[PDB]
Amino acid sequence: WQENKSWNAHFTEHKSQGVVVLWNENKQQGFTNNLKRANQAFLPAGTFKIPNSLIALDLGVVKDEHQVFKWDGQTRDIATWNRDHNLITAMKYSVVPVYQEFARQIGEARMSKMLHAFDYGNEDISGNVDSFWLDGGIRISATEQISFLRKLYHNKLHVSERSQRIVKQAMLTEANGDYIIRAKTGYSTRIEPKIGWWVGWVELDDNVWFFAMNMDMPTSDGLGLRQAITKEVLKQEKIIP
Amino acid sequence: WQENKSWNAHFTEHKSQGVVVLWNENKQQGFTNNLKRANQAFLPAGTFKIPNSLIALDLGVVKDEHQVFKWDGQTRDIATWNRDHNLITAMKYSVVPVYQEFARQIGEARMSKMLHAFDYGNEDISGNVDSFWLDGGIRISATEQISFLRKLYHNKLHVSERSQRIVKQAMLTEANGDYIIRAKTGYSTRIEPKIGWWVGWVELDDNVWFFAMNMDMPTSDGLGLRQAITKEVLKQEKIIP
Repeated sequence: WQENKSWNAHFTEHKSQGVVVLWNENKQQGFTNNLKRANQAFLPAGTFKIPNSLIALDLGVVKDEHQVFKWDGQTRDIATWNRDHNLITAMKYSVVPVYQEFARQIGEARMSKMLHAFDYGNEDISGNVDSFWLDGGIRISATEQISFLRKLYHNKLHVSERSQRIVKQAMLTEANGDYIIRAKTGYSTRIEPKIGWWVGWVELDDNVWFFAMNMDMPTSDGLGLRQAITKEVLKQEKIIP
Repeated sequence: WQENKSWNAHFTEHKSQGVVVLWNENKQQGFTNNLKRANQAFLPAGTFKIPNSLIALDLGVVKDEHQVFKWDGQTRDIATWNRDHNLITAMKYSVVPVYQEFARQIGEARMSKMLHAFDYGNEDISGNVDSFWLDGGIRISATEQISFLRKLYHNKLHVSERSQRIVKQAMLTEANGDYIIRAKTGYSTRIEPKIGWWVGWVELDDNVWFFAMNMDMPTSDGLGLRQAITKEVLKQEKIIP
C-alpha cells in the first residue's frame, strides 16, 4: 500500500475532505490519499444494495433483473421512487423502499449468515432488519469495500455465479471505448458523520482498477463531487483519459 | 411495420445508402426507412461474432470471458489483433483469427445445428467452417438480426442462460445515465456488395429498442457512419438525447 497525498488537492479544490482508495488488480498494489481513513468503517448506506441484491437473487426473492417491483403507492421525497422498478432501475435510482422489501423477505437469520459468508465489513446486522445498513450496527471501511468487490468481480462470493453476474450488470454506470465503470453510490445521513460513498471498479482492456471512496457530505448538494473527485484521481493516475 | 423515409434524409447528408430498422419492444412495433432493404439478406461478417461467441461458450470452447486467447505469432494488418485477447477484447476489436479458431473447434456439424436452433438467417454454413460468415453461404437480413437479438435479450436462444449473459456483457458498447447500447459491428467486403453492419439494442429505464442497420461501404473510412447515422435516427425518434 502506498499513500499519495497529492490527491488531497482534488478534495481541497472542492472544500471537501475524504478518502479515495484504488487497487490495481494486475499489480496487486493499493493507493490511497489517507491510509487511516481508508480503514475507517462507516455505515454502507446505498452501497449495501450490492450485497442485498446478491442475497435477494440467490434466495429467489428476486427472480431476475426484469421482474417488476410495484410501487407501494406511498409518495416519498425522491420522485424516481414513486413508480415501478426492476433491479436495474432500483439500483440506478437507489430505491430504498424496494430494498427494504428485499431485506424483510430475506430475514434476519439469512441476512446474518450471508454477511458472514461475504465477510462484509463487521458482519453486524444489529438494528432493524429493514434499515440496519442505514442506522444499525453494520460498518464497512473503504478497503473492506474493495475486498468485497474483488470477490464479486471474480465471482468468488458464496452465492451463485448467476447472482453475481446479474448484480455486476446492474452496477453498470458508464461505458465507452476506453473503460467500463460498474459502481454503486451511497449517502449515509441517519447517523453522524454524514458521508457519501462511491465504490466499484473501472474495467480496462488489460486491467481492472477497483476503487472505494467516501467523503464528508453535510448536504446533498455536494453528492456529485463523489464521482467528480474520484474521476479526477483516476485521470491523474492515467487510468482513464 | 411502418416505413419512414424521413430517415433517408440522414443517409443523403453523407451520400451513403443503407437501411436502419428499429423495434420498440414495449409496443411490439417495427420501423424502417427501407422496407425492402430491411428484408434483404447479407453476409453477417463481424456481427456473426455474436452467435459464434454464444456457441463457443455453450460448448466449452471458451471457458469464460477472462480466458486468454494467446496471439498465434503471425503479425496481421490490424495492430490490435497482434496481441492476446479475451472474449471482451476479441469482440471489441473484431479479432477475426480468434473467432476462426472458435469456428474450427466448434466444427461444422455443431455449428450448423446451432444456427438452426438460432434460426440464424438462412441457416446455411456452406463454405469454409472458419470463414463462411465472411465468404460463404450464410445470409441474414436486418429484420432477421432483430428477431435473433430479441431472443438473446430474453435468454430464449437454445443455449445456457449463462452463455447469453456473458455474450450480452461482451456486446456492451456504450452506457451513461440515459441509455445502454449493446451492439456489434461488421464489415462485409470479401463478396459484393461491400456493406457495413451495426446491430444491437438500446436499453432505457422503461423500454428496449432493438436496432439493425447496414449500408453500402465502398471504402472503410466511412465505417464510422454506421454508428453516426443510427444515432441520428435514434435522436430523431427521441430514443436517446
